[PDB]
Amino acid sequence: LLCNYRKCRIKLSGYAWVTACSHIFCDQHGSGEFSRSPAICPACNSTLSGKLDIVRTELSPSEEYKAMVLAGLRPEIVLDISSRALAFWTYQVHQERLYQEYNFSKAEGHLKQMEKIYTQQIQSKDVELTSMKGEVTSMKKVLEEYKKKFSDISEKLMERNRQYQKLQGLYDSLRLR
Amino acid sequence: LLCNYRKCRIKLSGYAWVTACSHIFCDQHGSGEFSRSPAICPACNSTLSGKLDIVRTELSPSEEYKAMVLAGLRPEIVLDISSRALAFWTYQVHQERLYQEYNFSKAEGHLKQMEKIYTQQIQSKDVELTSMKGEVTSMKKVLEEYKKKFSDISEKLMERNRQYQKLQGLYDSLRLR
Amino acid sequence: MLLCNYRKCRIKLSGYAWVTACSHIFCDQHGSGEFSRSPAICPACNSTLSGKLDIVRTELSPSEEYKAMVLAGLRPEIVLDISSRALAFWTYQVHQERLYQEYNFSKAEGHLKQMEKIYTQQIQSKDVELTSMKGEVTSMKKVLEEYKKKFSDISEKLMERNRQYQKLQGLYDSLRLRN
Amino acid sequence: MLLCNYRKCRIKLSGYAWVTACSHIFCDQHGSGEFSRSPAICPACNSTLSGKLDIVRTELSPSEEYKAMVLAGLRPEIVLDISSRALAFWTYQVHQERLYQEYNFSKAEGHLKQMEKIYTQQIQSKDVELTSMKGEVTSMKKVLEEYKKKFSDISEKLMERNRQYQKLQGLYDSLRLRN
Ligand SMILES: [Zn+2]
Ligand SMILES: [Zn+2]
Ligand SMILES: [Zn+2]
Ligand SMILES: [Zn+2]
Ligand SMILES: [Zn+2]
Ligand SMILES: [Zn+2]
Ligand SMILES: [Zn+2]
Ligand SMILES: [Zn+2]
Repeated sequence: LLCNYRKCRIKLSGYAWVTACSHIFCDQHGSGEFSRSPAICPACNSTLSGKLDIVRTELSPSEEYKAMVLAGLRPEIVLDISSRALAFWTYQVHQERLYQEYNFSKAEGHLKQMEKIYTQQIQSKDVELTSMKGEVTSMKKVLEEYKKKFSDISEKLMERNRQYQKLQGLYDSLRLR
Repeated sequence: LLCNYRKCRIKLSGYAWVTACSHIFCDQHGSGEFSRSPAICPACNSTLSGKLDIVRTELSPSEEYKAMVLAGLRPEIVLDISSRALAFWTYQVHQERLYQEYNFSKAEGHLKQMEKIYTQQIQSKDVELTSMKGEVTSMKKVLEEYKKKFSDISEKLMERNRQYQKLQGLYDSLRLR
Repeated sequence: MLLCNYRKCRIKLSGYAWVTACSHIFCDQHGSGEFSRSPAICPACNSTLSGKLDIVRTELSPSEEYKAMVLAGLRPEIVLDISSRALAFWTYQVHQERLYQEYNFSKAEGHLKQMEKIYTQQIQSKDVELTSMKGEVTSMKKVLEEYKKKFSDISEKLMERNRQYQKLQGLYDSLRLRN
Repeated sequence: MLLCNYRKCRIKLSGYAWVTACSHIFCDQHGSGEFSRSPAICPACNSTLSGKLDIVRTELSPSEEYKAMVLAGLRPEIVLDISSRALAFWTYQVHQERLYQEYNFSKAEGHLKQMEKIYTQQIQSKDVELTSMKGEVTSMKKVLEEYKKKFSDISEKLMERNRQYQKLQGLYDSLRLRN
């Protein structure tokens, strides 16, 4: 068994506090909670007021106690008590199973949300890369055109140089005369 | 159930005293015997010294007690307790059956002794009857013998009378003389 | 521990037994004779059993493997329910035996008290016959004493007659002597 | 409520199931297939089963008549022993199911943490690619400015050379004027 206090859920050995609302708590939490005049079950918040609604029970009873607790009772009474005890145990097992299923469901939900956040950033990261790739291609095309303009300007510069040199020779020839 | 005190053997309801030696007693006998520091079980004379060797148990437990006495225990423990309680009940039933068989045997023994005495008194009186009948037969034999003697005496009487008459006639004849 | 519910059998049941939905159990011989028919009549209470499960041929000392597997896999609620019904059958059989024994004890006590009345009355009767014989013996004694007294008186009369005859003889003899 | 002990089935068991002496239960389909073999091996624990009562096809929803009659006639000690073994089987199935669930939860937690590590590494890769694009964008801007500024400077030198050509042309015209 495990403590039905949500923050403890520790394996129960020795002394435990059992409630009429089918809950069981460890010795420390049971003593602290079920010794107060206002007694509220920490699990289901049920208002327990009766004397037998709360019992401090040993989970490993001695041989003599087991041999004498139900001695003298009719078989119907013994069967009824055994039925109620096993009903308590099955309820505790069912609650533990539901708690584990809930935790597994929470883990699956966390994984799906994590995948959603990651995929949202995937699509964001791909768009930034594609946008930068498009900008780089546009700028490289502009650089290609400007280099072509550079080739034309250098050709005009060399052509002007040769025409300038031709005028140099004509000027020098007329100056010498 | 019945009180294991021999002189009580009353149906047990409400409160009873149960022993580790598989015996149960009524409230009055249980309290009286189990208030002694030197307390010995009246049924089997077992030396009881332990705490759980003596329990005052309610034979009609409340619903809340039945739902909480074994609440929290493992199914194996509950099975063990139920097994020992049913073992106690079967032992008590078996002892009651043996007691009833013992009472039937005692009744059979009393009947056989009753026939035994009755037959003896018949035989004694039958011999008395036979002795009286034998005496009566002897009386009848004596009666017949005396009747025969009476007849003989009557014959002697008539013979004497006739002789007396004949001598009377002779006397009368000599009277004429 | 159990007994055949047939009234004239009441034999201890071991090995195979036949259990009925009528809360009755019989030995193998009674069950085989009666519980092989499609319509089943309970030998104890004559109830008409017709269902398949109304009659079961069960071993009373089951093997360990059978005990471990017959209810294996069933939920605890089902197992408790089956145990409760099985114990209900056992208590019903125990109650029947207990009531039968108590009724027999009551019958024995009534027979015992009737025998006490019968024996005492027969003893009182036998005392009457003893008194009857005693009265007869007294009557015989009285009659015999009466006859003895009658004989004694007649004998006395006879002897007196004898003395009278002797006296007459003497008178006659003296009378003869005179003449 | 129970589940087939075959690992690839684990289906909720209702109606008929196959129970083993080694404390395992399987669905009708897997039980029929496995336990029709002469070499029949329990798929859960690989135990070699050979006995008769090691294999039972049990109904998980027994009729009321069956529940009232299956254990009828047995002693209370026998019924208690059967109940103990049946509850022992149920607790074993619950314990094995609990261990399986705990193992799967541990595996799920480990896989979840591994996916978080993998996702962060993939994000780290994309951040590296983003920095690579940042570096090339800076390179394009540096190339753009350097090339255009050098291109503009060469154009300015061309215009200065053209104006110097005009100056020489004017001086040549003046030299022509004098002659
Ligand atoms: Zn706690
Ligand atoms: Zn509660
Ligand atoms: Zn008493
Ligand atoms: Zn005792
Ligand atoms: Zn019947
Ligand atoms: Zn019979
Ligand atoms: Zn399966
Ligand atoms: Zn197995």
